[PDB]
Amino acid sequence: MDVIGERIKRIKEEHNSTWHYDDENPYKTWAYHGSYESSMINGVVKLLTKPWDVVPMVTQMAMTDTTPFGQQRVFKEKVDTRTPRPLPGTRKVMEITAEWLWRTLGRNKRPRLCTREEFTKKVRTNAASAKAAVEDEEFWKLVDRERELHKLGKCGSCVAIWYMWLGARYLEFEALGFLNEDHWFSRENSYSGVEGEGLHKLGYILRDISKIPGGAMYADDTAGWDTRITEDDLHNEEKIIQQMDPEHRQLANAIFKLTYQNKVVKVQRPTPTGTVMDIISRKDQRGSGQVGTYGLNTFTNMEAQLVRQMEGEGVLTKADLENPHLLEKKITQWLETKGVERLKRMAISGDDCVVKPIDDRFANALLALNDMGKVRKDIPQWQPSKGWHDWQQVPFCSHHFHELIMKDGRKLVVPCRPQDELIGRARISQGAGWSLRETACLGKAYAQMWSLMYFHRRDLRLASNAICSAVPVHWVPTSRTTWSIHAHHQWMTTEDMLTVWNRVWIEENPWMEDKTPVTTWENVPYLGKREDQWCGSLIGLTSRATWAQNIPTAIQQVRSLIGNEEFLDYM
Ligand SMILES: [Zn+2]
Ligand SMILES: [Zn+2]
Repeated sequence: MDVIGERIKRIKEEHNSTWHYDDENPYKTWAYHGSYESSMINGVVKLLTKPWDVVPMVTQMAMTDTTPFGQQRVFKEKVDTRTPRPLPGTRKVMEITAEWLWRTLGRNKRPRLCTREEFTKKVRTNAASAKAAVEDEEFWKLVDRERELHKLGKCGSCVAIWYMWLGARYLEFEALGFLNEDHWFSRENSYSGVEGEGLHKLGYILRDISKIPGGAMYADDTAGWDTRITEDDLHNEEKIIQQMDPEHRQLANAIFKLTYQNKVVKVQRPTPTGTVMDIISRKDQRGSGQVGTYGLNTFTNMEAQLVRQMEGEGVLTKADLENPHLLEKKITQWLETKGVERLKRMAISGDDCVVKPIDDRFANALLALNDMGKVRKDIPQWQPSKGWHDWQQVPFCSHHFHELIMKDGRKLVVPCRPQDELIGRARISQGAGWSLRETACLGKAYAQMWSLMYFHRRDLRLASNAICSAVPVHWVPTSRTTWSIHAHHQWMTTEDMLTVWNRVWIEENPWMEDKTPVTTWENVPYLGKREDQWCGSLIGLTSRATWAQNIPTAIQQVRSLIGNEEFLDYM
């Protein structure tokens, strides 16, 4: 590759004091040119969740393997592998579907550049430490310089000096940020997308899909989705440039060509001498850390599922996939007549998908899915997918969903996951060197999230009150509970939680017809005991009963360690 030398010659330039090329490199498809050369437990939450001191899943999450072994062997194992090129017929159909999809996605919207001001706003609020750069003119000078490089068809630093990484990310956000900021994959615009809907809506969306007449609901994982993105996928995602103004088109074509279709990655290797870092390149796959990775994964997944549905419906044959002169017409006619309707049968979030086809031939439509490189996880290539007849069974975005019948007769659809995962996560604190205060506040953060998202789990509501009772009323929850793009962080507030519960689940809930306020937590429903239990609850156990009865004691213990602040009783 010619158009790659600049970044190869730059890291060579600074790191010449240790530079060489190793003959013992574990890179068999990642082309190689050279190489050079801590997270505690939340004490508050733990104290109030004693019965979970034992639980294996809880213990497992309280273990972090990040530095010495856990990313040198993990982020390297099944990544340096190839994907066979899709057949020519497959390639044609994909190309038509991508053309049609971009056109559809852009029917009401025009692509535009995002701005320094927009990027500043987002960095300040924490979204999707780096502040120093953002209030620094020099940073924007470096940004401007690399932009002039991109404009000329060249790339310098898109791989303190932390300014280059962020710089790269901004330019990316500048050329492709519109996909998120202008909501291209919101349900209203994308039909299959759920971007910006929020976790508290995902269940309602699944239930609406369940009402569409058809076969079962399918939700196959892809084994390492990002590793499965082909050169062909990348070229189809690029078709979005056609809709851009000349000035935007340049900057975008730069991003795709230089950082998507021709990447330069830095990664460490355990060379038995010292801590070394390798520099490698590849024409395909996806790098997670990129702004707009989500947009393009949602896009390619949407396309992929449309192709599977097409095969399911008999539009695509093995013969069609092999045909280097496959005719466009039947795909075009399928897309133009049935395209949108088939998108309405789907919920897609990056590599997460749920699909409800018109019948169950879909279960066996595997030719194209396999040939496209999107091989399902933990299943023989050619075994039909398991479908679910109950939408409540369907996994999506680490959750499943339940319908609840409130005492007043109304219904809620609520997010849920095995309780140990919830408690295990709350019991962890990201990073060492925290005071009790910052620790108490992260707990409250989790506690209030549980009262808005998982209030229907008996144990988590009790733990929730316990935490809120032990932490001063006026202390503001800080630091996030999750990085999920589906989280709207309504729990990050000193506003009383039943007021917020009412805003989220009654007032602003478009699926709630009757707007009558809930005046007490006693009218906020639980999962049935039975379901609560199958989802991990400890209700019924005596250790849980003891903890419940003896919770006031531990609350007081936490209280006297915090000091003579203002407390409220939530039990
Ligand atoms: Zn660059
Ligand atoms: Zn559940």
